[PDB]
Parts: sequence; structure tokens; C-alpha cells
Amino acid sequence: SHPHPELGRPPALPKGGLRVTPLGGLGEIGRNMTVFEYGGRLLIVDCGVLFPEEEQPGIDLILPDFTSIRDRLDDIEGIVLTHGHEDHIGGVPFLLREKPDIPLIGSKLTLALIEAKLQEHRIRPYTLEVAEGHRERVGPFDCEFVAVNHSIPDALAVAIRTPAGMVVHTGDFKMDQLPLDGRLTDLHAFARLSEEGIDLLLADSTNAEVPGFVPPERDISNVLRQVFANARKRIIVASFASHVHRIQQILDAAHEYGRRVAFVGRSMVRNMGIARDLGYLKVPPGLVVDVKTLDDLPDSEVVLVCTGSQGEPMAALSRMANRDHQIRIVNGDTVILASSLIPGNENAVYRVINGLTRWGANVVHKGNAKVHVSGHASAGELLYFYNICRPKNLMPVHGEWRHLRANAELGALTGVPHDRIVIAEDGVVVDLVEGKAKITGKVQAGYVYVDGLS
RNA sequence: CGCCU
Ligand SMILES: [Zn+2]
Ligand SMILES: [Zn+2]
Repeated sequence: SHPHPELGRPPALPKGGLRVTPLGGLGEIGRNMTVFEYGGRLLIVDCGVLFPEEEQPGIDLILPDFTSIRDRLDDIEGIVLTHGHEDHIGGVPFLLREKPDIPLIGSKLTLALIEAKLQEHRIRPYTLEVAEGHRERVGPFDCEFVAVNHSIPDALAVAIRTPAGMVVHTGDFKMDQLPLDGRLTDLHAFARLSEEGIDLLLADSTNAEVPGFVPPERDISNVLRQVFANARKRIIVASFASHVHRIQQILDAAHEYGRRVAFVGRSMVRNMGIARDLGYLKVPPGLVVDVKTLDDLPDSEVVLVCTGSQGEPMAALSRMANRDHQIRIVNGDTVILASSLIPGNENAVYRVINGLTRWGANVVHKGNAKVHVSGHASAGELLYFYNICRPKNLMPVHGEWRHLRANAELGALTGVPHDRIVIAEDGVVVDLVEGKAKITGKVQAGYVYVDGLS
């Protein structure tokens, strides 16, 4: 059920066939990168980083291994970026460093985030801004973009038409039926595509073991309002700097309860700056202020929105927990971790929670309140989605082995034949020839470490 | 299930 221990290098790609090679994101969540080959030309979908398991000096970021494309960088027609999360765009500066003029293709918000990051590397990319419904030809790859709801706005899936057929890549997605911006995962589009014929579907496996459905994001508002309604002093809320809709709900609550909001921490100030500037984050006049003014306000009128929900030791929340921040936690402070607890950050996160608790804060988190919902489709949604797409072949992506296997089982339950479901690992080469996907070889795909200079 | 600075 797993790829053969000694697959060799793949054979020549038959004329009229398509080659699909995940270089990252399989067997380990992160550094997502998938290479598509047709007629000697390459299309890359996503290029992320992976964060190490507690690894000390010498190791900051982990990259996909570019060895299999490095001697044919001139064949790359473009890099499609499904959405602006670091495990999908973090690797881009390191790829462009080897060939700077590879066009970036993505939504407005996605491009604003990757351009912000690139500016620090002194790199100005060529870009093609796309939106849902746009269809564009990139060399031999005919690309159509489809809206998907996720935990960051402006995420996209892509359908890639070649003479080998149509491949659909979901990116990361779920299916919130009441999204804050009204932007649904576009099931009409997926239905139409399925009637044309989806020959190969690559689908997000992150939440495939979780039965049932993701609760809508907007339900978090009720919990926030309760917490705000009952907080008598300062409120401090930590979230990922990219979760615009979560932060939106925080501002709405603050507004409702007569509080003002300051953003704290480099990432948060930067991203919320961009979201507000471009209109993804809706901010009423008078609500957001500079943190320096909060001293002059009564505690009961204060909300700090800050960074460090994963216990990152340099982020704001951890420094506050360790008495090493401008903001000093006092008895009666309310702290909300409006976030997931990513498997493996448990020790860091609990260390922060315990620190905060020691200084007398009331700490609200997903363990004692519903202040977070997953950004990825659950088993129930995946069944809906497969019943709509009816793919002729299925490749689960974006998951550890337990995730990929569970996703494959869901596919099988909806009627995808078992011989048309392929579970790949990083570096495994899959060929779509005459409508059928088969594993045909493997390339080098180990870990590559980087200190900013690699 | 994506950082943070
Ligand atoms: Zn992801
Ligand atoms: Zn994501």
C-alpha cells in the first residue's frame, strides 16, 4: 500500500502524458510543493517551508529539495500559489534566488503577502494576478482558477487542462457555508468540471480522520462575545497573523463592547496592515489604535491582538508569559488563544499557558472553549466534495500517512476504484497516461536546511 | 497543520 522501497528513476514521459511529482507535503505536513510536467515543460504548484521538530542552531527553515528541477530551471513556465500561508509560499524566495524571472501566479492577497516577504530578500518577481473564474494559458498548461474557502481569504484551487486530461489541485480548503466574506468554496464550478471530466484530483488530507463537519467560523463570535462580556480588565488575544476572519471577529467583539484595539508583534502589524489596506479586513473608524496609547486607557477598554499562539519563544505571548515584554501580565488579565494547537507545539504552548496562569491571567483556549475551528475539510465535507467531483483518479496530498490513508478510504467510499487511488510520498513520480494514474518512479526529495543562506 | 523575528 506504500511506494516500492526501490523505485528507480522514472522512465521517459510518454508523449501526450502528464507527470506529477510531489516534492513536499506528503508524509509530513509542510514545505508543500508539486511539480507538473507536460511536453518537457514544468508548472510548479506551491513552494512552502517546513518547520523543524525543536531543532537548535544551524537549522531554521526546511525546504523542498530542488535537485530534480535545478538543471532544468529554464523549463519552468510558472509557480502557482494557491494561498498565502508560509507552508505554501515560504520556499519561493529560495527558488527565485536560482532563477529570478519565474512568474508568480496567484490571488491579490496571496501576491501581496509573497511580495512583502520577497522585498526583504531584495527580489522583485514577475507576477500574474488571477481571481476565481480566470482562465489563463501558461505554456502548455491551461489553468482555470476556482474559489475555495479556507483559514486565510482569497485562497484558490486550480484546474490544469493539458492533452493528458484535466488535473484538479484543491490547495488547502474547507467548505464553510456561512463565510464572513460570503466567498464560498465554489461547488458549481467543481460540478461543471466534474461533468467535463476530472481525470486526476489532488486533495487536502489534513482533516480527513475527523468525522463529521467543521463548525462555521462565525460561531466563534458567540464565544468571543461571552468572554468579552464577562472580562472586567484587559483582554489579550493571540492568533496566527494571517487569520483575517478570526481577527475580524475579534474587532467586531471589541467594537460591540466599547473597547479599542492595538496590534502587537511584527507579523501581526504587517499582515493586518496589508489586509486592511486591501479591504479584506473591515475596520470601523476609531477602533484600532497604537499600542503606546493603551497605557492611558482604563484596562476595561483595552484589547491587544498579538502574535505567538504556538508558543514561539520570540513572539509576544511567550515574552509576556516570561516577564520579558513591554506588556506586563497582571492578575485579572484575560488571555485568549484563538488558535489551533499544532501537534508538536504542545510543550511550548502549555509552557506559555502555565506562565500566564502563574501571573494570574484567565486563559481561554481551544481546550476549554470553542475559540477555534479547523481551516481544512473534515471527513463529511470530503465525502460531499468527492461526490461532486467524481474524479477518475485520486491523489491525497498535504498529510502524514494516517491522513493520506484516511482520505484515500473516503475516496473509495464514494466509488473511486481502489486501483485509481494513489498514495505517494515526497519524490514519488506519478504518470497520467491514457486517463490512468500510476506510480512510475521516484526522484531525490530529502530535507534541505536553511539559515537564510542555505 | 502554520511560523516568528
Ligand atoms: Zn497548508
Ligand atoms: Zn493553509
